[PDB]
Amino acid sequence: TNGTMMQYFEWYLPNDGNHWNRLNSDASNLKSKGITAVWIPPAWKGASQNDVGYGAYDLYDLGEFNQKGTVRTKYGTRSQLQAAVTSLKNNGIQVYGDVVMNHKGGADATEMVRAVEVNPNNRNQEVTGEYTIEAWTRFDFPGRGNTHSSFKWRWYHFDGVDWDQSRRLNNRIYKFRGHGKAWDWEVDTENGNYDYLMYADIDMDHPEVVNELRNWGVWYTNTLGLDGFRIDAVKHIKYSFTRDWINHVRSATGKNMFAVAEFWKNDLGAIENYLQKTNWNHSVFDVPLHYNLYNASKSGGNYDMRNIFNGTVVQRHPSHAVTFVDNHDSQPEEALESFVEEWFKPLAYALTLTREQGYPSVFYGDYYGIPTHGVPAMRSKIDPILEARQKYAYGKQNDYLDHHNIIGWTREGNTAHPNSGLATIMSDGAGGSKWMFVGRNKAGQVWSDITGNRTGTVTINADGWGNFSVNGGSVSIWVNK
Ligand SMILES: OC[C@H]1O[C@H](O[C@H]2[C@H](O)[C@@H](O)[C@@H](O[C@H]3[C@H](O)[C@@H](O)[C@@H](O[C@H]4[C@H](O)[C@@H](O)[C@@H](O[C@H]5[C@H](O)[C@@H](O)[C@@H](O[C@H]6[C@H](O)[C@@H](O)[C@@H](O)O[C@@H]6CO)O[C@@H]5CO)O[C@@H]4CO)O[C@@H]3CO)O[C@@H]2CO)[C@H](O)[C@@H](O)[C@@H]1O
Ligand SMILES: OC[C@H]1O[C@H](O[C@H]2[C@H](O)[C@@H](O)[C@@H](O[C@H]3[C@H](O)[C@@H](O)[C@@H](O[C@H]4[C@H](O)[C@@H](O)[C@@H](O)O[C@@H]4CO)O[C@@H]3CO)O[C@@H]2CO)[C@H](O)[C@@H](O)[C@@H]1O
Ligand SMILES: OC[C@H]1O[C@H](O[C@H]2[C@H](O)[C@@H](O)[C@@H](O[C@H]3[C@H](O)[C@@H](O)[C@@H](O)O[C@@H]3CO)O[C@@H]2CO)[C@H](O)[C@@H](O)[C@@H]1O
Ligand SMILES: OC[C@H]1O[C@H](O[C@H]2[C@H](O)[C@@H](O)[C@@H](O[C@H]3[C@H](O)[C@@H](O)[C@@H](O)O[C@@H]3CO)O[C@@H]2CO)[C@H](O)[C@@H](O)[C@@H]1O
Ligand SMILES: OC[C@H]1O[C@H](O[C@H]2[C@H](O)[C@@H](O)[C@@H](O)O[C@@H]2CO)[C@H](O)[C@@H](O)[C@@H]1O
Ligand SMILES: OC[C@H]1O[C@H](O[C@H]2[C@H](O)[C@@H](O)[C@@H](O)O[C@@H]2CO)[C@H](O)[C@@H](O)[C@@H]1O
Ligand SMILES: OC[C@H]1O[C@H](O)[C@H](O)[C@@H](O)[C@@H]1O
Ligand SMILES: [Ca+2]
Ligand SMILES: [Ca+2]
Ligand SMILES: [Ca+2]
Ligand code: NA
Repeated sequence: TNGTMMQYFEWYLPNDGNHWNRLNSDASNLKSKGITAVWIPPAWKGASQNDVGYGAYDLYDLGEFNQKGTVRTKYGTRSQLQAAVTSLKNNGIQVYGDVVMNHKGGADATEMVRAVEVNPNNRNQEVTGEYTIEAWTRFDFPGRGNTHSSFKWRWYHFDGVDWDQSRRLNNRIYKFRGHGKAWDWEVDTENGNYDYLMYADIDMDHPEVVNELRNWGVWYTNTLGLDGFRIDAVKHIKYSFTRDWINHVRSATGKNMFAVAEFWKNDLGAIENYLQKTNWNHSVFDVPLHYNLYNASKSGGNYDMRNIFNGTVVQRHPSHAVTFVDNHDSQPEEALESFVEEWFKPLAYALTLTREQGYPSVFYGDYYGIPTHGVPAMRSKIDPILEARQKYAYGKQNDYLDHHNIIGWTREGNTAHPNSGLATIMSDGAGGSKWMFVGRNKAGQVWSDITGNRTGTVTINADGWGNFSVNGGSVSIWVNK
């Protein structure tokens, strides 16, 4: 019953064009482990074959056309992708496709465009007069032609770029000039106006652009049979556009598509504003929680575990939070590196997987490892927690975040799941024990640690209380197994 999604990729995967095939054959295994939804990496053609996908070149080329020196994407061909999707569907797993609509990179050619430079620290401040630059804004898709779509992109479909091919200057941001040209609003306010991020910034003020992206959203959904989306860089995209794009896609397909947006800012207030402005029609990744987990793992036991959920989306708006431990941007060497230390990772996953609030996600990099950076596969430690979520994490939740090192919570279970109920206890410091209430109807039951970290048993007393124990810097999940 409890749903769990998985980000099925990491940044440093090999460019072997065999990832779709890997996902294909891993489908039954994932379902058996408790995974109910899979977020697949960008499926379209990037600026090159080894692009992770965020250097989005052609959203209609899913590894089908000869463009950018390759037919397949880094992950494989369109047919292999479709085969992977079918495999997931046949195993009862929902599919969420990534969505990049903030920018387009790898333009086919440059164009001469009128523009003014703006302050990188305050994009609302123009720092030069108007002049002509050579920008990478032309997209004709020579390898695809008009197959699937005849829409061609030009400078007027964009708000700006960060590179003038004729002068090649560093640390510059160019805002295009022209009828109705201006940074979009509303967007995040860091740097004054955070509409611009990288590559050629799409202008959400252009009617043709809005219409085209909405149409692509539907094509994309119907072509792959997607059940939902993971929306990239939303703090840089006009808020109302994203809100209405999701509504349009849901209406056009007659499907209540699930959607999780990546609003990357360690600021609950900013995220709440985004949620209100998009009318709460979709979820968001709990970025603040990720940072709390990261900081806790770096504090050597001095993090006040009683505050692990403070300032988080899952605490404030549980229904709209997708909880994650790490992702492709927080992993080693990447842009937002803030990787939760290995010793704390099991505690982190227990915090997201065994509590009643939020929609938890498992990171491919954590589960299977990141060979290129010495990160071992942790599925052996994650699997027991996934089993706890699938069979035991049900019913009323009782919180015990009452100690700076040792915290815990219990689930009283429900009749829908046999023997359900659990008692999670963890410590970022010295080990110990804690008395916790699991329910009077559990009196006499002999519980054991599903993680295997503790080998003893805990007998629930006649009053429904158990004295649960945990080792130092570890997590134990006691259940009636
Ligand atoms: O032989 C090699 C190469 O040749 C050809 O490539 C040419 C290409 O076809 C042609 O379009 C042009 O490329 C232009 C490009 O079109 C322009 O848009 C421009 O691109 C630069 C972009 O504007 C910059 O913002 C910068 O992008 C950075 C971001 O700023 C970073 O933040 C980072 O973003 C990533 C982030 O870290 C991740 O967390 C995730 O969000 O993903 C993000 C995206 O990856 O990285 C990006 C990428 O570095 O730099 C862009 C340039 O790399 O300028 C380009 C020209 O400099 O010219 C190409 C060279 O002739 C051929 O087509 C290729 O197939 C072939 O590989
Ligand atoms: O957000 C990160 C950074 O993103 C941007 O930097 C990009 C550029 O936009 C790309 O154009 C590219 O830069 C190349 C450049 O195309 C290439 O000519 C060469 O640059 C030379 C330059 O021509 C020459 O005049 C002199 O200045 O030496 C340069 C270095 O040899 O090499 C560049 C680097 O590969 O890639 C960069 C990096 O992704 C944006 O402009 C930055 O402000 C921003 O920090
Ligand atoms: O029982 C052995 C040992 O248990 C306790 O040590 C735990 C630490 O209190 C706890 O913080 C954690 O230690 C990690 C550090 O926080 C981290 O910075 C880095 O050094 O990794 C450590 C784990 O590898 O976990 C340990 C238990 O492994 C107790 O404090 C000790 O006195 C006791 O000897
Ligand atoms: O994975 C299959 C399942 O995914 C989706 O369900 C998720 C919800 O979309 C999401 O809001 C979240 O809901 C839970 C709340 O976050 C939590 O606080 C508490 O209220 O429980 C809610 C679930 O009962 O997580 C679920 C996944 O469990 C999608 O909507 C379903 O249609 C799909 O079957
Ligand atoms: O430079 C001529 C013309 O370019 C742009 O107009 C675009 C328009 O935005 C598109 O929607 C479509 O109609 O193609 C036009 C170019 O042929 C500028 O927006 C416009 O001001 C300018 O006159
Ligand atoms: O329609 C606006 C609505 O916003 C808030 O309700 C949110 C709530 O805050 C979230 O936690 C979650 O439950 O989604 C709700 C919207 O469906 C306000 O609380 C509410 O008064 C207001 O009508
Ligand atoms: O530079 C990497 C990151 O730095 C800061 O966290 C910015 O808020 C974010 O937008 C950016 O992606
Ligand atoms: Ca605009
Ligand atoms: Ca933007
Ligand atoms: Ca502590
Ligand atoms: Na824009």
